[PDB]
Amino acid sequence: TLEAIRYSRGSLQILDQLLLPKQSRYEAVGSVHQAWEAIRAMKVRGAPAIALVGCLSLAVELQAGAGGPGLAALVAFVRDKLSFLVTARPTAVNMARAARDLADVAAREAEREGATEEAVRERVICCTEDMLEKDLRDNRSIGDLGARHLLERVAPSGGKVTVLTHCNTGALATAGYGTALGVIRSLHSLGRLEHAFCTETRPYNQGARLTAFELVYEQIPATLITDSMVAAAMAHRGVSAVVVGADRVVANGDTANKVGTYQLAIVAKHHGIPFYVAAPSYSCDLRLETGKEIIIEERPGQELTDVNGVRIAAPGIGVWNPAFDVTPHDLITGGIITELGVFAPEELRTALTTTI
Amino acid sequence: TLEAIRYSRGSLQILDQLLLPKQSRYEAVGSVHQAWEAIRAMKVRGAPAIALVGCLSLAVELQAGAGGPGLAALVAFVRDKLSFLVTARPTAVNMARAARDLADVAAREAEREGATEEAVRERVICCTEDMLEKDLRDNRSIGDLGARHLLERVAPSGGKVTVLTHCNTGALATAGYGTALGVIRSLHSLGRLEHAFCTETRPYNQGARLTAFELVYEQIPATLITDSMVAAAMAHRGVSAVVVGADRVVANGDTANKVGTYQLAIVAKHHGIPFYVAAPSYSCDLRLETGKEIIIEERPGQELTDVNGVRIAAPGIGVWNPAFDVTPHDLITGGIITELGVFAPEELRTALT
Repeated sequence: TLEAIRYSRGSLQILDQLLLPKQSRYEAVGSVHQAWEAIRAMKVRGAPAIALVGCLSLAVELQAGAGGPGLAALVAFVRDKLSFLVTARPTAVNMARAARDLADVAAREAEREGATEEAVRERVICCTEDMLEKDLRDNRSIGDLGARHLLERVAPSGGKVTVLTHCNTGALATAGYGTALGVIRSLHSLGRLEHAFCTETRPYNQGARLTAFELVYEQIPATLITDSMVAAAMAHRGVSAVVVGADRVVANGDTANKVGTYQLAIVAKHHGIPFYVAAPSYSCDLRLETGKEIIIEERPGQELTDVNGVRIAAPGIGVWNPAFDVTPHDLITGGIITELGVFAPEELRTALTTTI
Repeated sequence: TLEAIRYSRGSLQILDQLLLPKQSRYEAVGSVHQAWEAIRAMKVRGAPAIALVGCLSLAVELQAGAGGPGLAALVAFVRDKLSFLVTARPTAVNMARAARDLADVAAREAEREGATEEAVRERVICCTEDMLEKDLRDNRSIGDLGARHLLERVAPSGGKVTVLTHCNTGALATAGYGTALGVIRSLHSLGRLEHAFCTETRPYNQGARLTAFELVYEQIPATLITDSMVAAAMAHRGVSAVVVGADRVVANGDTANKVGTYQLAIVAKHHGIPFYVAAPSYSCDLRLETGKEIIIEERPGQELTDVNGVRIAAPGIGVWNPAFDVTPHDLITGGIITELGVFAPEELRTALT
């Protein structure tokens, strides 16, 4: 029920992430330009969420009659709005991919027999609204499919589970419901969740800031720990499964995700508890054969040394601040949870491209 | 070297840890009471250093002729100030043990035929001076023997090594030179240190605050990382060994240390690099046979949720904040480095009785 995106016809609202977690508050999004500025100010987080907010902000404009008149004028209007949206945060592909589809829909709904302005307007809007529902439904599917598979692996005879997660993959990283946190929501709904542990996820602290917030909001029994306590928690706090999200899963299942994920997979193996990656198919990059081919983005060292504008670390120390690490697929012992199902790493490539 | 404690006869200064790592201010100490305040104010950190700072403040006063009159009074004076010092931060026993023998030293030489006021004074002052030197030499030995063992294990053909460490075990945790950081200092002096990685060590950040400070200070080539980056560093940044300190090593070698240590050991094993625990013999507790007997401290949740007086974590979230975890001895693949040198866990009980 936590919504980072609120949408109805003619009406788009977004939860302002900058104010979290002290305050939860929405901002009305009236125009494509407003969306662009919100995305850039980091009010909207998560590539799927960024894409939807931009596309829905176009749908809000169109519903108000913006664009046109004519068809070429309207299609041109749509294309310039979409292309402008792609410039907001090009750090990820979701917006660009959604922009093509909508541009194609509007062109594939600008070149028919007896084509007309109102038809283009309504159909572009409807696809955008279909995008939203599909993404929400797929997230729920990840949650339910992943929850079932995890339960069958860890407590098939009934009996609850204690899940540990990393970074933020919830409503605050997605259109809604989430991926790995979606699995936790689904387990809670089934009444099969004993407890959820979440790590701080240094240095950007999204587990402490956002995942903690989501868990408290949903009143899911939960505990925050430091990244350094993961091993202790598995040994002493009865952790029975690990579920994380993914920034990128490559063709063999190697998973780039927020740094510390690789470490989590190692410690889970040591304690013989299954490790799951939850990722929609559109987070799976079948071009790359292995994790070797991934460039690990490194971010500025001040983002590690400083918190809230105050330097914590000693002056002059060198810093290594990779944003992500890569988990080799042989440590993904639970499986890869997609909207299409749960797959062993070696199965992923063929499964995603030959099943619906 | 970096000195948290600067002492010469009649003069004691301590590095004010509260102001680290921005500033280095040395605070002169002319009294046992002054010491007591500094220990309670947490200007002094590390059990050995706390014990030495106390005993040495007594020594500055004994050098000051504080103590009178006779001999029986001086012994009485000494016994009192040591009892006083114990009340500062009893959380660490190093002071208690220090007091009990410094008292017993003051006793035997008081019982000595023809015992005199001056002789028993100098002898007490000299004793505390000897404790300082011994502790420094023992740390140097941990570092030197540890470093040598590590080089033979990891780089027998020569070649430099990259060491990863956790929390703070250096001059800012000890009398000087340090234990795990001592090994890094020794590797560096030998020109065999490629690089040192130190973890932030959440939630008290001793790695980011203090260990990074010491490494920069001694111009040791070093990089700070978060605790969650340890695995990535091992796989991609050529870490060739781990060396950590210890709060308590028990008879079978099971080691209680700053939470995350157990995690480092697991991650080291995964990457097939040796894991060392550096521990002076007085950090070894033979009264307990295994880590199952260790009762883990949980500190308040606020000290995890908040940084710098400002809450980071989402309001209302439950918190688990154990101070320590326990590393099983069979993950101590490097060895346990005492001032006597490096032992496999199985050898430790025999070696220390």
